[PDB]
Amino acid sequence: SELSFNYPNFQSVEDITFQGGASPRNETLQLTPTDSNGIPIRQRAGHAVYSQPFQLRDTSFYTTFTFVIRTTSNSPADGFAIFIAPPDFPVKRYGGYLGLFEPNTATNTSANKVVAVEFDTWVNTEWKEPRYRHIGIDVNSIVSVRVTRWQDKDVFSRSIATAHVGYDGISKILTAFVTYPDGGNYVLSHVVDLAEIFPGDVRIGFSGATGQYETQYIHSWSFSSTSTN
Ligand SMILES: *[C@H]1O[C@H](CO)[C@H](O)[C@H](O)[C@H]1NC(C)=O
Ligand SMILES: [Ca+2]
Ligand SMILES: [Ca+2]
Repeated sequence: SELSFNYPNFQSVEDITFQGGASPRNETLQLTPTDSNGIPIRQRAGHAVYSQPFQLRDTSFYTTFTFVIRTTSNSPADGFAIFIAPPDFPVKRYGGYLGLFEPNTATNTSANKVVAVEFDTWVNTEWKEPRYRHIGIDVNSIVSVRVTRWQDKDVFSRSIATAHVGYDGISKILTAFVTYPDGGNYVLSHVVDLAEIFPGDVRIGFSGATGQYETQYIHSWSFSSTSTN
């Protein structure tokens, strides 16, 4: 179906739903909570999602957002993701589950219905993932179906980075481009039929988790979807 929205900043959150530890702060979406001294709270997850459901049958979309990873040490955890799931998808487990999965089914593709582009700051040993920080496409599992190295210079840049995520409903391809000002660029694509996974309504949004020593912020976000008939 057709949907568009545009948040150049978040001084309005009229159509954003906050769950778990996410909240609106300083004109941004703050995905995990900080204490009254500004210190990242361990072992929390949060979601900030566009509140209106849409459908993926016969649909393409384009979305872009800007984000900042704020770290307070060289060992930040866990990262965040932009995700699509059903409208009643709740905040799930903190830590390396990124607010998207739970321990007993996190690698079981038959037990999950969620697609995401993840920005993963902590190399987990509890499941298979690369030995470096990485950006990944996830389809119904915390073990990414496509993954690439995310350079530490960019992770720790303090820069406002830009993501572009697009879904071609004809070819059934999900693509992320991530760019850093005077830094790295990243390209990831995967063939996946999102209408087959999600035959009814979905919501799109963000999920962040700690971990430790990290806070994730979304500074702007826009979206457009269009029919492919
Ligand atoms: C355990 O804690 C580290 C931080 O010390 C990371 O958050 C990691 O993701 C955690 N492991 C799991 C399985 O969540
Ligand atoms: Ca990962
Ligand atoms: Ca991880």
